[PDB]
Amino acid sequence: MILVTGSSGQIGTELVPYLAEKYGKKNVIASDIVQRDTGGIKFITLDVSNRDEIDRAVEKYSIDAIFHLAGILSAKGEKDPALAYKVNMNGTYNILEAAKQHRVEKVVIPSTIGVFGPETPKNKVPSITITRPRTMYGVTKIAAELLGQYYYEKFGLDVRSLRYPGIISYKAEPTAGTTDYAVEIFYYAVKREKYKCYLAPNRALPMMYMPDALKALVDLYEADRDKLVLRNGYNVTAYTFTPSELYSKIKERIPEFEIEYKEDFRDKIAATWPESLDSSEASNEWGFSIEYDLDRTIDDMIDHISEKLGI
Amino acid sequence: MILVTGSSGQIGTELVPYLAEKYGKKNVIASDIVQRDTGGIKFITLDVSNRDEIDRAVEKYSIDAIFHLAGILSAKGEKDPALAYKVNMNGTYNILEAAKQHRVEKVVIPSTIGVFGPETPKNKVPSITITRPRTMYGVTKIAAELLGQYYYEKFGLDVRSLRYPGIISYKAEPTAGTTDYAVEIFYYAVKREKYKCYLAPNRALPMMYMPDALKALVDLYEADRDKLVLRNGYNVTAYTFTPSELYSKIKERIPEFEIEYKEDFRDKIAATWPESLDSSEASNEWGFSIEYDLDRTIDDMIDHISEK
Ligand SMILES: NC(=O)c1ccc[n+]([C@@H]2O[C@H](COP(=O)([O-])OP(=O)(O)OC[C@H]3O[C@@H](n4cnc5c(N)ncnc54)[C@H](O)[C@@H]3O)[C@@H](O)[C@H]2O)c1
Ligand SMILES: NC(=O)c1ccc[n+]([C@@H]2O[C@H](COP(=O)([O-])OP(=O)(O)OC[C@H]3O[C@@H](n4cnc5c(N)ncnc54)[C@H](O)[C@@H]3O)[C@@H](O)[C@H]2O)c1
Repeated sequence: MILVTGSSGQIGTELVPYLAEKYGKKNVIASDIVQRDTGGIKFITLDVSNRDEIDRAVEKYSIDAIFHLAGILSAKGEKDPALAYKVNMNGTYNILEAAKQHRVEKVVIPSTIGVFGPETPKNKVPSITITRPRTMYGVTKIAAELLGQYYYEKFGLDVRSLRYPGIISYKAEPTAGTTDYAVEIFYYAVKREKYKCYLAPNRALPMMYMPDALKALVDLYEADRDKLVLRNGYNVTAYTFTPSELYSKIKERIPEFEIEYKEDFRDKIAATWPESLDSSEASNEWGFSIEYDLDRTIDDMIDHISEKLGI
Repeated sequence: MILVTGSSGQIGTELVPYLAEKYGKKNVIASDIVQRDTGGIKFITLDVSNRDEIDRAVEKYSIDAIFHLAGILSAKGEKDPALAYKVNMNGTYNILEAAKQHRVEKVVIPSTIGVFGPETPKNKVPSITITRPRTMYGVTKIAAELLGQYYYEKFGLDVRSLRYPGIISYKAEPTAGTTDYAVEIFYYAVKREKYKCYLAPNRALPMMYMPDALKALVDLYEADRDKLVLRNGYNVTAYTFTPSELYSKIKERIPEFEIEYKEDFRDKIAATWPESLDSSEASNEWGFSIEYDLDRTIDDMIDHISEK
């Protein structure tokens, strides 16, 4: 039995049916504080900041694995750091301790490039590097990785984690992160409208398409234990680009659309992060691989967003 | 008005009178969940894990600065990680939130070499380095440094911190800490008794004497917030030695001294930390300096422990 927390978000909306198709709708339990249609898959209300709720869910459903997605992202976290701390820090601790106290075999946590800071090298950064995040989100996430590793080394609890770069998708709309523009821009492109970008035109960041993000999280989940040396904090990425570069590439398909740059607080967050990641450890230790390069995700996004908007 | 949490500990026992001496007795307030003699200075019971208590104290005593010493150390943290997380993680968060809410203009947190892990270079480690701690204590402490820097960059709360190595002292009794062997060994030596050390004979670690530890904490506290760039995570040390090295030096003064090694979980903790630290940043930014080398610390300890 697999429990997914924070399943109503950008990733969860697709991870739940992804897990269901692979292991059976019957073996997956979706959960969040906000319910959304999960197409037949069981959904339960679960606030991760409430230890009692986690215990009850794990007990009732004899949970064997937890994909812990629940959390307040980078941007939203800066608007309410107290909320981010409660949900991300105490919530992750609750999940780890609950898993340990019960018979949960594995816990998989999606960390982020948000664990990096100004001192972190900007190009092809490895997994073991300087981690001095400057956002509440980042502090709770590096803490989660360390707590995760500690629960394995101390209690033998199989906790694994990877660091996601910006995730691009079309099924569920991102709203609380810093890399959200990479999705928003497609809507404006397909409608031939002028997109107002909140990141600087040359703000380079690592990114990846949802299909690969889902595959990576599940591949890490299924990875052989004997090769998991790093175990927590695996850098994962597909490509790096700036807003002006993505605009230009989309332009190659849709010439009648434009962009303007009006940077806000999110650009300041992005400035503290690295431009590209080295994902060699993930590939060497559990076979991480990318199937969608930039061109392929751009064309796939245009196709699906165009159908969604009735274009 | 300066508030000190965890004032009854090894550091607090000495920092309080140190503060009263420099800033006046009526300007210091001691606090802890366990009371000890404060030689007149006001003392109040305060559980840092209870946010409401912190708020009342800061409000009632018009606290302007906080030296946050309360916490669970490395060894005890491994014996009870849940307690370490509760008082260290939640406690420090409570202090920061309370400081941010009210009118607190300065908060000083004593971090530790415990924030380092196996990947951290072993020699002359600079402050900006790999920090992947493997103890619950270490996890809570690197989080403390990060939350601190965050509150400063986000809310302007003047939070500063330095990373203490093992601290040697005679005032307070040792508490079986990972580096407390450096204190216990003196009790046994002065009695000419064979000491049973729990760290490996060649387990090198950075250390420093209490007088310098106190001076460093206050020098950091008195620094002009404009001069501080690193601000949090300042590596600080006086010297590096191994148990066999300290034993040898002590034996030069007390030749009948004997020692045997029975390593335990604390040696495994120590093995994950660096051997020596580069403290250039502390010296360049707020003038960090050492006045007690290893010899003076050894002779001074022997003198005091003999007296009791
Ligand atoms: N999307 C990305 O580009 C990206 C990148 C790196 C890391 N991540 C990580 O992936 C996870 C989810 O990402 P996402 O993009 O789907 O986020 P999202 O903002 O789309 O969804 C987050 C979900 O968390 C839920 N939630 C908030 N508080 C909760 C609580 N107390 N209990 C249970 N649920 C709660 C929300 O209701 C929401 O459905 C997070 O841990 C995030 O840090 C995402
Ligand atoms: N002593 C060292 O060598 C050393 C080295 C590096 C960092 N530090 C840091 O210095 C600080 C204190 O060190 P120490 O050696 O004096 O520790 P200590 O163990 O001697 O004292 C800690 C104090 O914390 C108190 N305490 C525990 N829970 C509390 C709570 N909920 N509310 C208030 N007080 C509580 C204890 O009762 C105790 O008096 C800690 O933050 C520690 O991590 C110490």
